Amino acid sequence: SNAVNLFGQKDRGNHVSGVDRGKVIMYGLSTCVWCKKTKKLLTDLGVDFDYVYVDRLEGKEEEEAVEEVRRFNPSVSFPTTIINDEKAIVGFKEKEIRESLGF
Amino acid sequence: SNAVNLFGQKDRGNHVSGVDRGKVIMYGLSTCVWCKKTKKLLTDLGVDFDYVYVDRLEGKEEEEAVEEVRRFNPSVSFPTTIINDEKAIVGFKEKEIRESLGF
Amino acid sequence: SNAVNLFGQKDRGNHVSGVDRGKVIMYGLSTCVWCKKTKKLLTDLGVDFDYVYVDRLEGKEEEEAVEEVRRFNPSVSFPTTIINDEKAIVGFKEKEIRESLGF
Amino acid sequence: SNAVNLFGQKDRGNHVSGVDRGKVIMYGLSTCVWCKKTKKLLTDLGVDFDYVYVDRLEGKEEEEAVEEVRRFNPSVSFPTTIINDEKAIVGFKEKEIRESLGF
Repeated sequence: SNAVNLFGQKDRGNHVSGVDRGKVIMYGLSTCVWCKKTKKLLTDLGVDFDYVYVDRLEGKEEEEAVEEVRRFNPSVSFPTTIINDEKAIVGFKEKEIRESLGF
Repeated sequence: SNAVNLFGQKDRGNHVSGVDRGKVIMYGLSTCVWCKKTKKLLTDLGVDFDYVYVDRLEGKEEEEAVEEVRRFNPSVSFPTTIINDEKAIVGFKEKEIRESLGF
Repeated sequence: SNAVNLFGQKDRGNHVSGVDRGKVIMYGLSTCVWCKKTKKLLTDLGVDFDYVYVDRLEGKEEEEAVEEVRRFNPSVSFPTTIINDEKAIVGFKEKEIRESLGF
Repeated sequence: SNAVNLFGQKDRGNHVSGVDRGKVIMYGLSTCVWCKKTKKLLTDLGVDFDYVYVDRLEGKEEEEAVEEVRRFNPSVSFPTTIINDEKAIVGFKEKEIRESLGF
């Protein structure tokens, strides 16, 4: 599924038709090559995951997304992929992502 | 406004928090006197609403907004204020706006 | 005076050799034409003012700047010029800025 | 990392909070094994420091960093760890790093 902002731009997606590996969420930017490469890895692993484009959010939603990223990644950098509310992976780290997800 | 967001995007509109009387979206243009007057009235009525400056959207998104307006307003003029994508007010028509919002 | 971030980029200036009009601070982005035009207006009025480029800040400083902007301007848009901790002006609004500053 | 900040900038370095033993800046390069080893040691020593990847800076800023390194290290190699722009350690030299930081 996906959601748009007020301006019609996609700001979130939730892929929930593959393999359940619990809560997996990638915070990214809509203009971020490495974020797109991380999304492609998650897609190619077949895992359920959500993604958020923080630069497409507004108001309290944008505030809340940044605070979530900062909690797990004080740099507030992208992508930040949070796995099972426990493990945060900053950047496109291919081996680390696949291993953390059980591959 | 000529202000930009954190991410450098021009002012495309906004959400004004208030009393939920439906999903209310004012489609307008960034310079348009009747749009400004309609936005101020909605603001003065305290209703939850969004306003969108169609001229500031990216092309594809502008089309989606146009089409949405066209459903209620075959001439495609601004402002057009749409409630729950079910009913609409064309122009600065204060008594129609109040009645359609349930005041 | 001015300050740089860790990467050597100017992130703040304080002009304090002209006319004291109290605390005047412009929050802007380093890449923002209207922010630069606002800075030029403040310079041309001869008033003491500070400016901050929020996109050049890091860590807690960036967090604190955004929170200050949000307090006065929930949109978190730029420029936001805060005059005497009381009056916030969003965007390049030439007449409003000069009048608020006593011209 | 390949992560970018909110504003889309590549990882140019960072501030690691710790015990203030002076203004400590490690000038390094984004790929450099000895730089990584030196950053990990500083991290393990719990000292407040910054690290900067000179190769990721804009040109003028890269020059300022180079010159700063050149003052302590006429060959201009990385890492060079500078304390209060007064003394420096060239390379991954653990005992020199500890002694120069006052441990």
